[PDB]
Amino acid sequence: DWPVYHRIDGPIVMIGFGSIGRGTLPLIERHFAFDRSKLVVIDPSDEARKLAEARGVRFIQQAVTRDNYRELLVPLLTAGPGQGFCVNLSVDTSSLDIMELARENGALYIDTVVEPWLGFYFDPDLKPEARSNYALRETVLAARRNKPGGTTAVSCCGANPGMVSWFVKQALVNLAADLGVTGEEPTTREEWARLAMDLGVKGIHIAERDTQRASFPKPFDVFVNTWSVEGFVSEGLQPAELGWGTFERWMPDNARGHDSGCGAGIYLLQPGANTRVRSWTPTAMAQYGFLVTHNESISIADFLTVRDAAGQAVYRPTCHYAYHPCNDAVLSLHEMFGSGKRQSDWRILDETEIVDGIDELGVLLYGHGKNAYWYGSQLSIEETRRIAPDQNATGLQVSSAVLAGMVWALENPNAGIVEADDLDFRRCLEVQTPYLGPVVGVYTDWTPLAGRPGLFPEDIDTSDPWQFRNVLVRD
Amino acid sequence: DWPVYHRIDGPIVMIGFGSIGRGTLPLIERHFAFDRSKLVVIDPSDEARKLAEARGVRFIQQAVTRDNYRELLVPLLTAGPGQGFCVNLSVDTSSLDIMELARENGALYIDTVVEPWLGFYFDPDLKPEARSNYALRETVLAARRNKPGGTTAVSCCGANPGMVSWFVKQALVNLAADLGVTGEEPTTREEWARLAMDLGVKGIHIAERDTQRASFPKPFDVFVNTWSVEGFVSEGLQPAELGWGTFERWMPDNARGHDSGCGAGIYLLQPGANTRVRSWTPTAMAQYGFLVTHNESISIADFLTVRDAAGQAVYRPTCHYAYHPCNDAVLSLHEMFGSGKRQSDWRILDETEIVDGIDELGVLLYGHGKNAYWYGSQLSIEETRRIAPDQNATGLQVSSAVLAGMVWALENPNAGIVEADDLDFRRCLEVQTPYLGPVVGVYTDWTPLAGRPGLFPEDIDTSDPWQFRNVLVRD
Ligand SMILES: NC(=O)c1ccc[n+]([C@@H]2O[C@H](COP(=O)([O-])OP(=O)(O)OC[C@H]3O[C@@H](n4cnc5c(N)ncnc54)[C@H](O)[C@@H]3O)[C@@H](O)[C@H]2O)c1
Ligand SMILES: NC(=O)c1ccc[n+]([C@@H]2O[C@H](COP(=O)([O-])OP(=O)(O)OC[C@H]3O[C@@H](n4cnc5c(N)ncnc54)[C@H](O)[C@@H]3O)[C@@H](O)[C@H]2O)c1
Repeated sequence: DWPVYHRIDGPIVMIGFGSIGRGTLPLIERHFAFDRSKLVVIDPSDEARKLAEARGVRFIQQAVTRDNYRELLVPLLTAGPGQGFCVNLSVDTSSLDIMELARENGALYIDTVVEPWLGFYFDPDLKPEARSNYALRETVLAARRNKPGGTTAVSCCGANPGMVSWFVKQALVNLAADLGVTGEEPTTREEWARLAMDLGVKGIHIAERDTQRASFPKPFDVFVNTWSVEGFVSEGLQPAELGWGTFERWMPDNARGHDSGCGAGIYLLQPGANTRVRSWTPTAMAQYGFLVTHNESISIADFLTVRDAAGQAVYRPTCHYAYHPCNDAVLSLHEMFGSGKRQSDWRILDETEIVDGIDELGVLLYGHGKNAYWYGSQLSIEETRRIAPDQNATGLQVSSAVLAGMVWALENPNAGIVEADDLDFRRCLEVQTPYLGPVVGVYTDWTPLAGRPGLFPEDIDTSDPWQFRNVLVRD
Repeated sequence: DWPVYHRIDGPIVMIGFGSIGRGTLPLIERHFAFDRSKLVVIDPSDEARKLAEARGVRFIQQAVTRDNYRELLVPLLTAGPGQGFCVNLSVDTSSLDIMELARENGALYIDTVVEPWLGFYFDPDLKPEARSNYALRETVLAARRNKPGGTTAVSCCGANPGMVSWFVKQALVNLAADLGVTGEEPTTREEWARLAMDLGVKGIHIAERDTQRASFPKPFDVFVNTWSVEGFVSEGLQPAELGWGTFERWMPDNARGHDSGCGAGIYLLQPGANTRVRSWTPTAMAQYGFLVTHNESISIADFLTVRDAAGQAVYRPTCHYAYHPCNDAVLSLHEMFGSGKRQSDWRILDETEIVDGIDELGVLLYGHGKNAYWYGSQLSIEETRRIAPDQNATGLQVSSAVLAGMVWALENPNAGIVEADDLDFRRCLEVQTPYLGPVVGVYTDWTPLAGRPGLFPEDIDTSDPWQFRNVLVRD
């Protein structure tokens, strides 16, 4: 039957019961030993309350805010004598403040994004740099430096960011094998970075194609997606952002860097969900993706950075998202950006409203001796329905990663603040793999210069096909 | 008891029996009186043959080519007893050559596009300038200068190009009436140009939104559209092209002009169907359109040019297409450009496969004292089904414009080569209006700087919202 990995001894407080909370609850119930009365869900929504009541789970209908979070969460995180687990799956809440609260009260923590308090983004005097995921991430790195060790808190452990960090490692191992590079698999960050450098990985796309299709035609003035509409829109309006590789020789005139921090990233002064890049996945083959900002674009490039004695980077891969969302979401973006406003209404596709499709989510490592290698999941909606309730394929990749992260945290409860790149990738993938459908690695001869130049002249660098100059779509 | 407009005392030869041919034939049968055996349809397609045969239509299965066109068409067009009519609704045939042949033999002619012989649109030595609609239109204008007068031949009389030229004239009249710039209705080209100048019309979008939705999901690797896929892809891969107004103070670095010809146009060194512009229609409100090249963009701007004594343009409007095609075609374009190749298959939406929706097609005159005014048709699929068989709402707007052009040519059969702009707009709209559903004029306060600048800096011109600099999408 289903494996039970650990006993949870304290309260489980799930913040948020949207598409991911709903998918994660049944996995938590399935894979951990605890009395159900120990778990409670907090979410302000009436729809969420109704679903919770049908599922027989404790529910508190409240919005967690900067003004109430200490008063509200401390009693819940500290109920009884066991160590609790805060599972944060919300929007509009500060990941940093909640995480720090959990740690100071001895509870484990996990989330899937570095989220700021409601109001952060539409503040009048917020500079574009301050709206970046690089800056949000630096607040978490800062917290780690300020309080080393202590109770484990896992930042950004969803599908992406999260799982894709584990795929990068598995892909590096596979590439090393296929290129005839033999030796000890790496066990430290410095060794992972050197492996990437040695293999000649110039960069990495988080290369995703969602083919889930709805049982109804897209309504006008409704934003449709397979996961958070609020979350997608929020990240889509942040600056286009990327981990910036040492091999790059060109950047747009509207690119900018950062004065402080780890140094791994740049951003563009334009929204990521309206920025296209040339990418590839096995089912899609050549496609456009959107350059949406994501924590892993920075965290993976930072993680795989090799520095010299002086502390300067000698190697770092480029890393960014190349997202082709579901058809209705592509239409929803076209509608949003063309109108200049958010749609009147929105909805997230339920599994019962999906006629077919997969969430093809993987990592595309390029520039090495086999040109490009894609490693990841081809999870279908049909498989998802069989193996995990109350979610679509997009949801299951995320919720199963949260599960893997929780397993790791309970097995390593005094690791301090950690990112998915800090977790044991094999253990995490061992826990996750049952929920990923086919996981495959395939090589391709495709490059961003495929079929170029064509009818019209373009600004391309023919000496090096993988340069960002060739990837970025100039509109 | 639909009205009959004219007797036709000679052969009617329809070249092409695709989406438009299938919608046009029943209107011809409805509105003209002729020996029914005098009509014949020529198309190489097996699908076209089976359709025609199941309806008792006289059919020749052949491709009209550079090699066979004289031998094939002369006998059909001159079969008598009186003057024939060549109705060209094909792809991959030369409009110019067929039109000149019909004229040499005294047959009336009509088409909906200036099309070249097969093979034109890919050459080792075809410069982008020579692929432009401006250049193709210059061959028609040259033909007219070469042989003035004679038998009427109507160039580019579909919905757009075609009907929209009549809409521009009606809109100019309406604007004037609303603003009391009233007087004699213009009767000459120069008077129309001066009315546009006196109203302060800085430019015109052919502003279209197709909301027809398919009853089936978007198939992978199939291009879907509501009219010719071959035709749409062809124009979509031509350079983005526009009539270029005297008020414009900026153009892209990749813009180019022409050494000769009417002087009314420029082109961009990029594909039109991958070029976005900010536009507006009544149902969509603010939307993106694609800057797809079209004959009317040049013909309307040329028609409304005012010249001083020396002969240089002192006034001309900007004019271009701002096309939001149906949801499935938007996705088809994203797929084609992202993949860098044409899909393996294609499908035109039949009326029976459309859930609901309209083809909202009009002209948006901007820059004048009332900011912006949209005039056009909001024909629904439901109304289309009640009034005309075998077509969707896109098709009916085109087929009814061909009907109107045919009526005009029969009424004025010695007018020489003529464009839509040369026809009597009131008579054509009288004929066409029963097939257009609601035809409305709407003012708006929208401009291309609505909501700008916003979260990010952009190169905009705040002194004049309507500058192309502000319309063109440059992320
Ligand atoms: N790493 C990844 O792979 C990944 C993937 C998907 C989603 N996400 C992120 O995970 C989070 C959840 O995604 P989702 O699809 O479930 O979103 P969702 O929009 O479906 O649900 C969000 C929930 O948060 C609740 N909420 C809003 N404000 C709150 C508050 N102040 N306190 C408590 N709850 C509040 C809402 O009522 C809602 O039920 C989002 O932040 C999203 O960006 C990450
Ligand atoms: N002005 C406008 O508003 C407008 C609107 C729609 C279409 N169009 C144009 O009208 C034309 C027809 O459109 P459609 O939607 O019917 O296209 P379609 O692609 O449905 O049909 C084209 C037909 O032409 C036939 N054909 C191909 N090669 C031929 C040849 N060598 N000789 C004879 N026939 C040949 C094909 O077999 C096909 O049946 C196209 O050129 C299109 O671009 C103009």
